[PDB]
Amino acid sequence: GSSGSSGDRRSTLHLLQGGDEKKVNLVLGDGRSLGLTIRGGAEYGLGIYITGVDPGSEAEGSGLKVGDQILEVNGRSFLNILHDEAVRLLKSSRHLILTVKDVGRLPHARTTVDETKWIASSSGPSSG
Repeated sequence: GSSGSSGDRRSTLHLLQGGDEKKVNLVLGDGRSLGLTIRGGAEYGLGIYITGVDPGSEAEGSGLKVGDQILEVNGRSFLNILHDEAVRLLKSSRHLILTVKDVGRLPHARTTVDETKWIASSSGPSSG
């Protein structure tokens, strides 16, 4: 492309699309953090979501917002992780690879993809 495009020539560069998963890799230094107000935990029995974003954090720049659901971090299952452990574990490791999913894109659909539009099998007659 020219200014970083994809559908300018035909596709530009390759990319895999398998699921609505998103790996957010962040690199911290000395005294850094994500600044994300996560909620839920194993103690209560709720997943690891986000309901707060710091104005100028590492998670904000990457593209993290409220509503997102953190699946795993640093190769660790964040499905049954304690609340205090999830808040500390995130502000402890250097390379934080938050793998969240797109929770909130489409309002409600069912059939928004079909080039052939329902195929037809089992045929014979072709006169009239």
